[PDB]
Amino acid sequence: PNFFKMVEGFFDRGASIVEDKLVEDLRTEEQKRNRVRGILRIIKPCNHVLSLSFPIRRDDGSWEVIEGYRAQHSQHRTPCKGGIRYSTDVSVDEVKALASLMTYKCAVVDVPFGGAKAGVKINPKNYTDNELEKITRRFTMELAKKGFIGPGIDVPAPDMSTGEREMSWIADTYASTIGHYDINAHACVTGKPISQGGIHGRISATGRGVFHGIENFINEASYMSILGMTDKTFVVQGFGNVGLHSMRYLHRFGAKCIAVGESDGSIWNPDGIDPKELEDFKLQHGSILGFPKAKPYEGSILEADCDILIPAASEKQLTKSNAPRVKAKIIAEGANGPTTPEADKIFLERNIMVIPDLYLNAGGVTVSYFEWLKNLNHVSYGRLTFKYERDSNYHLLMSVQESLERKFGGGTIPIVPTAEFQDRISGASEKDIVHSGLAYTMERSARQIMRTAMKYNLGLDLRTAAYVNAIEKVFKVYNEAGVTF
Amino acid sequence: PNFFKMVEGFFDRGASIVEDKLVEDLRTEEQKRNRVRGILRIIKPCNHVLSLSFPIRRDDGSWEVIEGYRAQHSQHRTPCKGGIRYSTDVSVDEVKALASLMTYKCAVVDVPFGGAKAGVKINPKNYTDNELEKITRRFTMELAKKGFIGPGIDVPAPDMSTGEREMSWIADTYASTIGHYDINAHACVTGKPISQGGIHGRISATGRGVFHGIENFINEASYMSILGMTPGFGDKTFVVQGFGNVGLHSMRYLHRFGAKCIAVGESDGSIWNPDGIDPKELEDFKLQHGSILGFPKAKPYEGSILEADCDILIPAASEKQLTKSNAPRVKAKIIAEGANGPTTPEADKIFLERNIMVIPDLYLNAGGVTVSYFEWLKNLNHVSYGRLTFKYERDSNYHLLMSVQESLERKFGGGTIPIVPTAEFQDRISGASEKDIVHSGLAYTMERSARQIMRTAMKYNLGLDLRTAAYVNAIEKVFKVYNEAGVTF
Amino acid sequence: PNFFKMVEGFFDRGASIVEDKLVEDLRTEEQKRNRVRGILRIIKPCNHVLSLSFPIRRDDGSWEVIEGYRAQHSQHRTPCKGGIRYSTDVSVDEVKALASLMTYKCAVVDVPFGGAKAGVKINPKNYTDNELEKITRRFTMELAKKGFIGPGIDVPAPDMSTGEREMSWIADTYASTIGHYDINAHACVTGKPISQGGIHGRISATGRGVFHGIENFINEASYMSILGMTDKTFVVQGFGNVGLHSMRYLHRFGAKCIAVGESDGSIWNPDGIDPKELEDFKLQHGSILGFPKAKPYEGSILEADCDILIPAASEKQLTKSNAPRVKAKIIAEGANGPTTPEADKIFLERNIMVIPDLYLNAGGVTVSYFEWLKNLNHVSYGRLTFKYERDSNYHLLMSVQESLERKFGGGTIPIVPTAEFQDRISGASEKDIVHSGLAYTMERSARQIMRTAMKYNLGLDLRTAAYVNAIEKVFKVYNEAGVTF
Amino acid sequence: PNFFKMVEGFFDRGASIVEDKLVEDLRTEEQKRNRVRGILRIIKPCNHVLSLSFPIRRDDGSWEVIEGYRAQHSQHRTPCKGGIRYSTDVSVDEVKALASLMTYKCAVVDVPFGGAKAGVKINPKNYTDNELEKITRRFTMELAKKGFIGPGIDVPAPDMSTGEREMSWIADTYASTIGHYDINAHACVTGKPISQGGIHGRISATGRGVFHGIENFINEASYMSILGMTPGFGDKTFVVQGFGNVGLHSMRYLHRFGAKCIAVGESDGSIWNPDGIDPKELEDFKLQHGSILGFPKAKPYEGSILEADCDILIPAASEKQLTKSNAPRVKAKIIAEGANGPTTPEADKIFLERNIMVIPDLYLNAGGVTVSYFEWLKNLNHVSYGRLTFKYERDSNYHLLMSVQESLERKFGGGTIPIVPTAEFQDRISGASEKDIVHSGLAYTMERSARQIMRTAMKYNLGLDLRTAAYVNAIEKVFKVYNEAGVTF
Repeated sequence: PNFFKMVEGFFDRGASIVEDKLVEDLRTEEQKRNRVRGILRIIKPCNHVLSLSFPIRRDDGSWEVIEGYRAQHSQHRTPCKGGIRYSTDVSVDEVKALASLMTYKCAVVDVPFGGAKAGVKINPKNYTDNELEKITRRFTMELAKKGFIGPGIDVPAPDMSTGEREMSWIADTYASTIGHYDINAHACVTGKPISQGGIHGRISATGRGVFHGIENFINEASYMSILGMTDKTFVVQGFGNVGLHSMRYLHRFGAKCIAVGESDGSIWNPDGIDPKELEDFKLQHGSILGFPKAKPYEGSILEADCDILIPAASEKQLTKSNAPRVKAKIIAEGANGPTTPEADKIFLERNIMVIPDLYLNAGGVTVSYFEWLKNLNHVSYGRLTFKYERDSNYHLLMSVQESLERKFGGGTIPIVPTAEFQDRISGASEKDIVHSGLAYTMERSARQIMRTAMKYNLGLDLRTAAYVNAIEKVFKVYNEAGVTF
Repeated sequence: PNFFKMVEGFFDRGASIVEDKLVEDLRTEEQKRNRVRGILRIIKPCNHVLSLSFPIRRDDGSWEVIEGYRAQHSQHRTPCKGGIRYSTDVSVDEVKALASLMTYKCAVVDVPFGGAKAGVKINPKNYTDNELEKITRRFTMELAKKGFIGPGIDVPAPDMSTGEREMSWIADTYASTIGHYDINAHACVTGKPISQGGIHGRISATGRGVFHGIENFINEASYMSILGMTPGFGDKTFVVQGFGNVGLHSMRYLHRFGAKCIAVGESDGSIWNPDGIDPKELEDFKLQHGSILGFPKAKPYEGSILEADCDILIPAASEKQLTKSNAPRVKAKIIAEGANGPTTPEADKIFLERNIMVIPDLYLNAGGVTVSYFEWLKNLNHVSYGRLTFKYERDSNYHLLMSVQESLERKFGGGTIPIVPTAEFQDRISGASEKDIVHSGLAYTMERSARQIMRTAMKYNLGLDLRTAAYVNAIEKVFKVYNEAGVTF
Repeated sequence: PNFFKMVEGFFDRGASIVEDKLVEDLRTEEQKRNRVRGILRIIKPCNHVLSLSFPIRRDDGSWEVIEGYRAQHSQHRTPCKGGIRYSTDVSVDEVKALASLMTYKCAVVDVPFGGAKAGVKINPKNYTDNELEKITRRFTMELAKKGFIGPGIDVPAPDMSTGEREMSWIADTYASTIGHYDINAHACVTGKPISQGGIHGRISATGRGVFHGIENFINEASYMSILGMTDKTFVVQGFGNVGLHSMRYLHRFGAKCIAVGESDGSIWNPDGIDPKELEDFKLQHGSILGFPKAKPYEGSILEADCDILIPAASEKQLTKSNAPRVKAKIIAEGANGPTTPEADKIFLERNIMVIPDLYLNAGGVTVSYFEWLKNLNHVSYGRLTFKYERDSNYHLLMSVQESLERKFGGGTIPIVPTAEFQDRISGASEKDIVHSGLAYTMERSARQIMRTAMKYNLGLDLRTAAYVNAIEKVFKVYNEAGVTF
Repeated sequence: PNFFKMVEGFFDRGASIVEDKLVEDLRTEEQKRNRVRGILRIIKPCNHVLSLSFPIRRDDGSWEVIEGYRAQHSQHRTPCKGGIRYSTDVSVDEVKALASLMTYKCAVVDVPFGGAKAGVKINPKNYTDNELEKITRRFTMELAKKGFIGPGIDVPAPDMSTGEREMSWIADTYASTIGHYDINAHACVTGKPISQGGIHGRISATGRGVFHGIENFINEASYMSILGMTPGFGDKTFVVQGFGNVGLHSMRYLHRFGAKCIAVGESDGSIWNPDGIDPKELEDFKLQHGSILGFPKAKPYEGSILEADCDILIPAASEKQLTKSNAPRVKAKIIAEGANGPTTPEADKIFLERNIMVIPDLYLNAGGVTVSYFEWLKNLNHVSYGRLTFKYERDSNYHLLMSVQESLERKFGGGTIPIVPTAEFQDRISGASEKDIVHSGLAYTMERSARQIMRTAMKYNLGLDLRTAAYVNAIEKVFKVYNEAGVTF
């Protein structure tokens, strides 16, 4: 099944679960609150979708026509968010499903954004950089002229097929053509380079978010008692950006990586694998094929014995066929939909915890929200507070020193910070604020999801709990908005 | 086949015909003129397509979701034009094809508009007036928030499933919600009632358009010689298939100029009378009760009237009435396509085989678009036509007549009175209004377009294939507009 | 001298002449009306001057910097008007002087426009059409971003070094980038092709204007009595579009072209020269050299014996040296400033009428005004009125016929129009309206100039009369506007 | 030589130095990296120059015409910044040079602003306050109508010939006439009074910035080893050559940190006292009457103080005080260019010959720009700094101290009172205000810019030639934005 059917079924199950509690526990008459559940019918379909067909010039003087799509799901929050994907396999159904997923993903982590998606039916490898720039600029103009690019309307973001260069082109085009009089013309897109208004810590956002999401659940006694846990052993399937950063952060906190797999052959080592050496080997030449101090493991690493499995790889790696054969007890969905609904039932039968992808990989969205806020503030974070905070800390330490010296009759110096504190003070930067905000958001969302799961007497079915929480959050806004006209 | 295939084939045939002339004797290099023909492949696809799903609340406290579509084809003329259809059988393909047709229809009659189409998947029979009004308000707001309703962007028009009431609702919504600061907020739609800014003569626009289209071609001796007829009206015979507003007005206007209507058809049984049928009596009978069934002085003709012997046939009815099956059986030598797409390409080939003149629907029924353009201009002018000129023209005419009278009196020693206008001219002077100006403009446009189409057909050595001539003319105009604008940006 | 000093001296003399009469008989206090003449010193200087320096990328991957200037003289009328020149010898002084001249030229013919001028320091012969288009687009963007291109602010027009292609590019740029939401985005520039929103009869505007200007003065008995004239003989120097059209219309109206000059050798024929044959010969190959039925005249045609001389050619053809040697009683300044002030005094000494260039060549400005009005109306002229007028004419003729038939017992047919009337009815178009309006404007301006010249006891010094009229017209607007606060 | 040629030469030398390293591996095709250096030639010229001539009515019923100029250099950052000058010597060249300098000055201290300058050829001493106000209003309106005043476009700042009254008038005019619908209409100008939206600590901005700039370099042991001095202000002495705002504040802040002033100069006779001079007493004496002439406990030094033996010299005075003639006679090893370009290019060679450090004026006197940036941010935030955080911080501090007290009492178990802060910390808590935040941000910006300049100077193997290092750093920063922007077509 495709993602469209999966998300439709997930939303239907969530609505069916939540409606019974929603009718009574939240309403004010005539028992017609069930007739109000038509609000749930409003949320499901996508509000807007637009199809574009525009020409470009091409370097050899021949004209070409390019097709694109842009879907906006919900306008219950004014600014919409979503990525742009350059691929020949794009379609209206895919962008609609991804836009629908985006609203729930944003609502889970309490980000006041809508949902949107964009796709251009193009092959990046078949074009020159000049042609790509022309395509991006024309696409930006076409979206702007119909109200789909505005800083207070819709804020596009990069995807796996595009990069910060395209975002820089989009921002320049919008700020030079349409948003000339707008004071916030540079907040119309996210993912820009630092020189163009980007934010620090954007590269390692998703891996850090995945690490925090795993840490929040792994430290709860109630779930570990059910799972029989609490050292740490994890296996990552995929060595992209997300997998690399997730492995780095997990290993930094005292976890051992047993196996690493990719599209080609895998790697296995009981003693553990150093993330830095593996990264250097991968950057040196091609893939990790031939890494020293590592054995060429045969077969799928999914069945390998480990405490944590991170399938940060291609679509629906886990299916009903290989579901009963896995040995990992905790699965952290690093990618979008690595498991099939049948596999979910199989895992739930044998009490296998599955952390939903709707919550785990929202670090990128959170950092995009932070970058949008920074662009609106017209100033980097912490520029006006670092020196003042340092002075306050030194004053506090001196106060403690003087108070202690005034009680015990000479040599007492509490004013010396620790080595880590001294490094934190000296190397203060903007990315510290971003990381702290990301950790806070992940912790709060994990707590909310746990409470929602407890409320509805759900077990290890965290996906349904997250969907129910998102549906409740959206329904509250629709209900209290009054519905215009 | 569906209309999408027919319009795609027509455009492909027109482009193939025109490219040969368009490459060589058009412009100023390196023989890259065959490489700039890519401009043509820019014209074919639609530029923008949008689909909406919006909620309303029913009268019984229940909620519902309504789906709609809006397609804009070309932006070479930034005011886009198109109708809105309320029907449960709408689809993206239909609105795309209709917008593509509207672009060429506007280009043929030299109307500086683009092409657009809108459809709402709702049947009007299952809703009350309040629910319909709420649906129109929400649809207008949704289109406004995305840039599809603006007076300088897109001007919707009524269709067969909607009326002036919906247009009034849309105009009020736009003028009260989004276009509050716009001085031309009431020019966002056409077809409004006269009290809301409508134009006179809008009801009978298509009938006059069809009548003028037939009259222009029927007076050309070159084509009459080919068809073996006599030029001009009089002693002519025409049969109308369908008795809507278009057919009724066309029959009235044809009978006014000395034509005899022999048969009138409809969904139910038909009519036949060699002596002719009076349009006024038939209209009164139809308005009295139900259909024209049982009309006095009318033999209940049996069988399809399409094969009846007549000089002119007007298929103003449902789509593709004429097919390859009944093509070799018709007896009419001139066919005037009142409606959109009443014939199939095989039927057109059969007619060309037996030199049967077919007036294209792309040009014949374009009077409504012209009158909508005039209404848009009137809304922009903030004044009705002729308000500041009628009395001045009357004074000038009287001064001219008095001058002639005095000059004639200066030559002869009795009393001459040339200052007396004719009865027709006196009635014209007394009853001066806006509809006279509207009808004169419509006639002028229909004459110019017909002359241009005939010249284009002569240029490309085409015979009675006026459809391809019209398509070639429209493609030439659109290509010129693109080419002289610099294209690249 | 330079034209900056020329226009400064002309304005100073005009203001000196006006001041005395203006003070006494214009207002209803303390005799301090003479202190209000500071209003005059407000009119003289230019209001705004802008200098632009923008980059482009050449065809061979090279970057270049292009400089330009735009001067706006007066804002007493909101829409400013002026040409754009592409030349390597442009300067701030030249554009300022031309902008100052434009205000008076517009005010003479009662056109509610200001004055402006633009220059770009580029040689058009060293650039590819793609490079020229890029330069035009960037220049339009730079002018738009600072408020110098708006349809209600400033409307550029073509010049000798630019054509309709540049104005098509300008209109496309403004309608696609800045004036997207403007309903009159295509009225921001004048001179566009007919397909892009141009007007008919624009090509032959200046020739008709010159012909009408000459005709209006040549039919005034008072001036011809002073000159002792009143068939017609004229000599034109220069064979541009202006000279060609002027010769065509003059020959059509019964005048004889004795000689024709150009940059190369001249042409002389006592029997006259046919404009059509000469135009065909010139278009066939190169110049008019070798034209049959044309003696190769040797020497300067300026001293040739003719009743009318039209110096529609290069700058400053008449000076104090050759002034006494001319034999033309009437000189019609087709071009901008072909006569020196000393030559003006010499001509005034021996009764030589000099029709000012300020009034003679305003046909282009008038037709530009008409095109701007047409673009604002969103419809061509006469589309809704031709059929109604034809019906009214036929009804009037039929009424006369029927009235004449009531007096006599066979058949009278007044319904038949004359051949010229029938041709006029059949070939009705927009150019007829444009030419009619141009003729009306020229006649009214000529009458106003004659009245102003008579009022101030001026003789054949029509230049000062025109300057006085323009100064009075501008001063009236400033005086009644309240001079703001 | 005028500043135009000096800045042209500085930019040319910086570009020539940076080109070789920039073409190389520092940036990532057919070896066209050397051919893209046209980007550099894009940066040098000014983008926009505007000249105005507007009328006013004088007090005695007479009209006058006033001319002015406004130059904008770079638009790589949308908000442009620059001062407005009132003097009858302004010209296009001067405003162009100052606007060009402003871009580099802003880029050095990492302030996202462009460069601009305005000059009105007027004499303030010959006009009544009413006439000056009318001139300011008309000038503001003229700049507004052409897009030169906008809060997101261009933000003017005061200068030596204009005060806060003019900027209050400008802000009132913009908020009342053009920016009526703008929510940030009061952010269109800086330097306003506090009651009109000004910021605290604006008066002493430049002196504090100069002090911080000197202090950053003084404590760097690597440079003091070359100069042969010792780090710290302990035994240092300074000679100020001016008594403006900059000179008044700089010496007060230096004395506050243990620096002794041995001499003070001005446009008149000097003062010499080895024991030191009190800034407060001298300021009070000057404010009491006239100049510092006749100050008690101050020997009336005769001669040029530029040659006086001192550790550091601060020439905050008129143009180009230091020249080639004076260069060999200076006994100060460190020169802090407090003013705007007081050193000729020739004298720099002599200073480099015998190891005399010259802190560039581009970086030293940039504190005013930073404080203007902070004021612009405050106007955008619609709230003063620290209003919602001052009370929370003291609660946090008291909770921390109480926690320490409780832990210490638990460990031992009579009474320990760590809760008491120090006297300076208690005074800081009691008198918390916005100027503390402003000064903290200024110090942070100066420290970061000094570190960046040192790193850039070390990178290109430059010695004590800090001016070229600063210019190279600014050029690199601007080129980064131009290169990564893609250059719109």
